[PDB]
Amino acid sequence: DEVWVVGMGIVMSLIVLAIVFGNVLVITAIAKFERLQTVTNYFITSLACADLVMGLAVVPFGAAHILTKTWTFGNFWCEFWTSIDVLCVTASIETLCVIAVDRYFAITSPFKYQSLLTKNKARVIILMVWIVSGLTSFLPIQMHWYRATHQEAINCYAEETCCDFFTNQAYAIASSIVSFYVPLVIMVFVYSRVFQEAKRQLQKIDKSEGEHKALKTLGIIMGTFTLCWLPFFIVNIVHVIQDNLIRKEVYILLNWIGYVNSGFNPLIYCRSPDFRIAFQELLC
Ligand SMILES: CN[C@@H]1CCc2c(ccc(O)c2O)[C@H]1O
Repeated sequence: DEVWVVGMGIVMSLIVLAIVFGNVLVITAIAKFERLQTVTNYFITSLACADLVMGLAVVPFGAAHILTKTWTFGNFWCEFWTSIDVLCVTASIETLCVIAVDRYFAITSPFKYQSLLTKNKARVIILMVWIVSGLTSFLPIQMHWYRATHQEAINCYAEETCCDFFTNQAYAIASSIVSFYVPLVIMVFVYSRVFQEAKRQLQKIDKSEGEHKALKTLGIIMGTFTLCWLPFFIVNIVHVIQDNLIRKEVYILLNWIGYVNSGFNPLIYCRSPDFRIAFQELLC
């Protein structure tokens, strides 16, 4: 019906607009002002770059493919799109992992933070993260190593309209392990100790002078990442392990839920008063 196609297009355009506007302002504010060029603001720059690439490339063409129902572009041009999707998702999650580790290294070892993070080490860390993300998205896909053998997969591969995702078991497990689960475990172990230290400091202060803030901040941090990406990475292995228990539509919906996370990062991370002033003088 014409109601559905017009109605969904508005949402799929608002998502792109929100992502682009949110992720361009942070980059502009960091670049144009010498106050915010901190060693810990480069990771946010990399995260914003990944989110911007997602907004410019991943979302609009997927929306057009869904609305039109046929991939009018060539067969070559959409393997590039799939590789871009995987690369951007991996580089976005691993950047959050790196930010968490950097935050951990500053509280438990206050006397060594300035002498163990340096502007030279940040570049190396970012380059390693992006390289690791790049050797799990372009190399294994454009070499045609992930393709399945079942009849539907080949019958759809041999058509210039088909670009639906059919993946092998080993790739489906390895990609998920590299992208999500190891960063999830690392982030959990990192963020438990920060809460423990906050509790210790509060208890130490209370005795001498005589915590909703810690729970609220950690909830905002870890209830938007464990709720947006976890449901997808549980079915990403399930639909491969056991026959066809998972429908294609549920897979697609849980995938598009994960793209929305790219539009929330500036709100979660760029809330400091310095960022507020920087945004205020950029506009208005
Ligand atoms: C086209 N959508 C892709 C399909 C599979 C996949 C995604 C993201 C990270 C991964 O590690 C994946 O294996 C999704 O963004």
